[PDB]
Amino acid sequence: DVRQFMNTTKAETLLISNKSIVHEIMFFDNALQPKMSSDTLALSEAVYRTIWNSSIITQRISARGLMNLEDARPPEAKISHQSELDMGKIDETSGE
Amino acid sequence: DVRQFMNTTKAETLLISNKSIVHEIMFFDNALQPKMSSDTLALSEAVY
Repeated sequence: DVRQFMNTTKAETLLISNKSIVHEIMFFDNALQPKMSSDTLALSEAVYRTIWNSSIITQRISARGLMNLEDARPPEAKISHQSELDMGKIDETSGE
Repeated sequence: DVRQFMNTTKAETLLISNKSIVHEIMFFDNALQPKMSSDTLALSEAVY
């Protein structure tokens, strides 16, 4: 949400805390970057980042990106896992 | 000048003339078309 992505905490504060308070951090994804028009001059200065999640933080991502950057499947788009679209019978006694 | 390119004469008039009058015609070039962003859906109908 490049329009509405904040920068909540600078790292100078993740080293000052009572070790028992959970911060909240806003990660920004851009893996589905369109390849801009073949007119713009390539950039000259990049963007930095400091924090890095040490483990997996994506269990609640059903789908990432509905685009078509080349009018086909974007080579890193993620459709949902077949596990979450199962409709099996129920034991007629206790739902479940 | 896609912004300011007219369409002066339709061909139905280049066949009606006294053979001695010079028309003026505006040709439009676009050979240096940028290849637009790899996001837009390819077009469906061309230009004649």
